[PDB]
Amino acid sequence: VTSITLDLVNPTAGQYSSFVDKIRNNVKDPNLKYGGTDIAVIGPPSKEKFLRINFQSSRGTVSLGLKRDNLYVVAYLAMDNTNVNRAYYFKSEITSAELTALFPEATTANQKALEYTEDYQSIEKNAQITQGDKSRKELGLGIDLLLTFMEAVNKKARVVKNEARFLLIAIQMTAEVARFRYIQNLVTKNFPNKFDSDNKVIQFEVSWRKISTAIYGDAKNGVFNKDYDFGFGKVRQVKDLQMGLLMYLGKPK
Repeated sequence: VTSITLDLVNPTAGQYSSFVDKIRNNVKDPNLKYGGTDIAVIGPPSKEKFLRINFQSSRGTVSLGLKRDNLYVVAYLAMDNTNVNRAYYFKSEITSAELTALFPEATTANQKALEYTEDYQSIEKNAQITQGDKSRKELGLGIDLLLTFMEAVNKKARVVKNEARFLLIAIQMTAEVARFRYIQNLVTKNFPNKFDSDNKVIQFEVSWRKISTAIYGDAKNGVFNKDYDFGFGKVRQVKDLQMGLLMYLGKPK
């Protein structure tokens, strides 16, 4: 499995941007281009199904698995308070068998199928967010927040609220920032601090598929045949979406 490490011991904005580009560069097919734009497109499915992301602090490493065909989250690996490596996985994304190739460190009996699903709503319910709209939006984003949430699972007893909070941040700070340069630029502008998320972040995240199919089938030379609205205003130029990666939709036109 390919692994990409983010070092969180005094990171720089340039190192985080290079890390995001390594994700994009691993999954994209450089031969595909949709709607006459140059946005990177994820390639077709292959036998190399998973990508391993390592978050390294000075206290240890916590790893996250993502699918290479769509960047969905699949599992995470962390040591518990007795220093045993444990892997936690979403059954609809990966099997116990394939999980031993993704995280060879965890044996079969140290694998645990998660009890909730990987959609944001279900992780958010398990994160027990009591403020505002009760979604991930209220937790914010930022390198320092990823580090604090990572440390709450690293060599600690499993606690569903900490785990779910970690997942919400880790997924957004890897797969969503790879897809959406608006979100990447927010992290970069506020580096390394924790900062508020906004509705535009949430709107991009739920519209990846509508954005990708509109560029593929309803755009010519980077301009949409009609106005689109994903909740943050009417858009006609594809470059206002600041896209980092589109979903794979096959061969262009």
